[PDB]
Amino acid sequence: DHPFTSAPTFGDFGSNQQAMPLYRVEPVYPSRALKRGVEGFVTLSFTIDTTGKAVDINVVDANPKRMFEREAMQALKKWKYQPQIVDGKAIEQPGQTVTVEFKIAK
Repeated sequence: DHPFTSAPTFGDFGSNQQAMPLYRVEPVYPSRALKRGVEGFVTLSFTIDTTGKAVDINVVDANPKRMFEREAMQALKKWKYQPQIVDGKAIEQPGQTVTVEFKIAK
């Protein structure tokens, strides 16, 4: 592919087993919290309906204070999941949780 002239910034990775959509492979990083300096985390417990619908958005734990929790919350919602059962990520899971550490840019 020959997209518009651009390049990546930093490196990212996700070892933890969480439910990731097909439009947002990762949570939307904030602007202020990014320049802050703290590296909290985002833990949201939601259920993926068999029809590929992410609902019951309920946070269990996150940053030490209003930082990346907002974006993480709104993200899980705005996110879009498709009902496609494939080796690794399937559907129908009333107990799906996504926990990822937020590291400030270098």
